[PDB]
Amino acid sequence: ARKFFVGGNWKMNGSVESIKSLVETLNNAELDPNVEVVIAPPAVYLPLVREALRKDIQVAAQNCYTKASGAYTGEISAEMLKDLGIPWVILGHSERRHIFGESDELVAEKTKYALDSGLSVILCIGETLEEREAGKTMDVVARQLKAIADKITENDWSKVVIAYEPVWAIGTGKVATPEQAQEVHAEIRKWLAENVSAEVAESTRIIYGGSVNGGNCKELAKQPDIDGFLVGGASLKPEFVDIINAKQA
Amino acid sequence: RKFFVGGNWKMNGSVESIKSLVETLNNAELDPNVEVVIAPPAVYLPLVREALRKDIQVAAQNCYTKASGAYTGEISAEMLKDLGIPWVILGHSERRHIFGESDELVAEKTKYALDSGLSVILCIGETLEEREAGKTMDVVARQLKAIADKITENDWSKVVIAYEPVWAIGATPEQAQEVHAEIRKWLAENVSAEVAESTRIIYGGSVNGGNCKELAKQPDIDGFLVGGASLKPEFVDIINAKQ
Ligand SMILES: [F-]
Repeated sequence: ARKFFVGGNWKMNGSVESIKSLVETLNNAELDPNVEVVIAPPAVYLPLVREALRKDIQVAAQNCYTKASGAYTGEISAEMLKDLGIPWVILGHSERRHIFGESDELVAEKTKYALDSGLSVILCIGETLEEREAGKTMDVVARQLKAIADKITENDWSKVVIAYEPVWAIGTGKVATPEQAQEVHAEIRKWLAENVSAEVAESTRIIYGGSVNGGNCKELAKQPDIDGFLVGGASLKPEFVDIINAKQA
Repeated sequence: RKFFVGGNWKMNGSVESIKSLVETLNNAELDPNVEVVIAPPAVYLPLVREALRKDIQVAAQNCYTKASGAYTGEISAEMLKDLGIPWVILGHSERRHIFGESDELVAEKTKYALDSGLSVILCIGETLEEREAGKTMDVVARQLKAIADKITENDWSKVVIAYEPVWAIGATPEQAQEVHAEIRKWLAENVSAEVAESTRIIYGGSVNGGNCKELAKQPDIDGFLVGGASLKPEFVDIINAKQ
């Protein structure tokens, strides 16, 4: 059975004081023991969070670059994350693909290097509104996944979690139903079965990275191919605890 | 103008290597007349700020445009303020040319960092292709004009301009002095004579122990933005160039 996986992406949010309050709430919370939980603070707070946070929750960077070291002002490497005991990195987030123009190949290079440097990867994919209305949801996610598949080995996939972002329902005012999210997750899993292997399709957690809150997380978690969440704003809030507990009665 | 030496570590550092670099700096004898700033990777900013001698200030290598928001992978100037990091490098050639930061984006970051109380090492400079097309003066003018349109005359007192001869990346002192003079003339004709007289213009080409004193001697070179040598004990020799 695929272990349920709940990631919290703080994005560009946090102070020493607000992070201390957020971490205290998580440290005091009663958490579903079969859920794998990962928190992604801004890079400058990664040591602070890793030192204060309960050890059953792991820490993620929100991005890294493609080499171990070099002349790349403003970039961090997977070796640095490993050095600091940061076992996870988010790569290919739609904000980085769109705002910062990260190419499919760049996301694939970053993924391969992070895997080879010992990290696990939350790999983000998803189609825009124009792509969805033009009928290209599956062409887009197949293309975004093929770029990684072409660079990483079959065994490399064991340390990958795929986050589906319905970019078409982020900032557009549209709302994705659990039914619509389930349909894409099932299409992602079949892409894995037919283009990577039976094992990778059965083992890879595909988590939903659309709008997730206390009000909708239980209905979303019940969908057969939704293995958890990549949560945005709600990961800054106490209801993140409820989202972690989405599979509990 | 007070001599200014910046050390840009770029994507380099580990806990153990930074511990040796910082202890070397803490043991060094530094020219008291020199303002020294060092810029580690973002994940090491707390570690460095805690361990480093307080007379060397710490800089981030980049930041974004707003206090907070939905910008996965980005750091805010408010976070730097929160962590006691008083400086930031903006517009480094690697950010402009590899990661595609536009002159307008660098300006937005500069105005936001200054409004947030930080000082800014503002990097400018032209590529080989630009210099071959005779665009040296045009490029530094457009890069500077983007910032000058957005910030006030007084905002310039917390800006240090770093000129990078990107064209030489892959480099004589006379060639450096020539551009520094043009940059200062641009400030005088587009900002004020006082900003021009007051603003440090530091040289951000390949700096090491051999060229420090010759470059420091040039009338319009006010210090250095040091790359690879900033990881080495020789960084101390560079800080003491006017001695
Ligand atoms: F530099």
